[PDB]
Order: sequence, then C-alpha cells, then structure tokens
Amino acid sequence: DEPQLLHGAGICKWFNVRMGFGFLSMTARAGVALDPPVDVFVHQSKLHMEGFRSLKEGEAVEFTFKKSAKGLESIRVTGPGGVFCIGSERRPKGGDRCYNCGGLDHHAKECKLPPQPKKCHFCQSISHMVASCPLKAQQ
RNA sequence: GGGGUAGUGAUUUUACCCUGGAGA
Ligand SMILES: [Zn+2]
Ligand SMILES: [Zn+2]
Repeated sequence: DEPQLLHGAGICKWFNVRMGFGFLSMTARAGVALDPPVDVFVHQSKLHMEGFRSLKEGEAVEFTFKKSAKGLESIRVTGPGGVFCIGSERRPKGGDRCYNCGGLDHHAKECKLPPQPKKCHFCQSISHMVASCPLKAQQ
C-alpha cells in the first residue's frame, strides 16, 4: 500500500493558454524538497480561479496530484495557501486582485478569508516580495 | 489605446471579438 493522492508545491513551468494545458514544476512533494524538480501535468479545468482559467510561467502554485498512466497529473491547482491562481498577463482584470486571496471582485480590507501570508504582487511567491521578484526581473 | 470573451487532457509562452465627435 502506497500513496495515491499527494500534496505538491512548485511553479508553473509553462502553459499554453489557447490549448488550455501545460506543466507545473514540482519543487516539493508532501513537504519534501525535490532535486531535480519534476513535471506535473495541469489542465485548465483544475485551476482554482474566477472566469477563463490560465496560468503564467513562473507563478507560485500548490496542488493535489496523482500518478496517471501518462504521468503525474494535478487534480486541483491553487496559489500558495489555497488562494486563487494569477493567470496569463493578458487576463482581463488580472492586474487588480485582492492582496489576500487573489480574487477579482474585492480588496484585502473586504476579504472574507482570514489573513494569508504575504504573496509577491507579481508571482505570488511567499518567499519574496515584489521588489526582489526574479520573475519580474527577467520579464 | 480602452474593454470584453473562450477551451485541444500530455511537453514550452493564445486564439478571438467589441470600440469613433467621445472614455469612470
Ligand atoms: Zn480576498
Ligand atoms: Zn515574485
């Protein structure tokens, strides 16, 4: 008997918006840091966010995944702490998100979820703030 | 410029639409 459902964290490795899928690079599996990082499939239907769903390369994610015949596959994908994903830089309203949950219809003062860790304004990482964002720097 | 929409489940960055004497 061995695990069928696992928690993972990492970043979006790439995503094709038109096709609606891509891969995550998993940097931690069940709380264990991995080297090298491993690819986990992600389909648009599993993205936790409001409206047309996407990811951008480099955004911070957590997810639940399983092993399917084709390979590791995400079952649901969120930002850190279970908040909404960011999406493509072309996403309508995507530049005006609640600081706390990433939602599109309110601001942090009105947020109905409890205070979350501070996420980078550009990539949602909880390990840096935007003044030190390497994703923003190589963009 | 400004606004909006969506969809191919396996390997790399998306296809469209609306908008002209006025834009919260
Ligand atoms: Zn919120
Ligand atoms: Zn960042």
